[PDB]
Amino acid sequence: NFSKAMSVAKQVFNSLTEYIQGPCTGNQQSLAHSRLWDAVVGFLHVFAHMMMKLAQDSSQIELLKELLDLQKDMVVMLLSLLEGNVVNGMIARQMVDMLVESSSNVEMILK
Repeated sequence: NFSKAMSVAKQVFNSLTEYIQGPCTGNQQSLAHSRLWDAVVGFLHVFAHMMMKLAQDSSQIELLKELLDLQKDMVVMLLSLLEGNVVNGMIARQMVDMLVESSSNVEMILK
């Protein structure tokens, strides 16, 4: 059930990248003024805690692989929102606040 839920989440993140990749400024601006950040904050929290819990066990290696590739597709989506950004841009400043809110969960990932 965890595997299939992540499988769907991979496709939905990959679709969102397609809409913005090749700077589509309007599509990038739309995803800014939306609830995408809330889904981004929530996914980081689940990612961080599931990483450490599943790293421990030797029977969760396969599930940890699914969580690993899913998080890679998510950050690729965040990078796509930054294509063509200017300094002090709307999309970049709103992206900082998301990282500020999820600072604790980012720290657990980086270690």
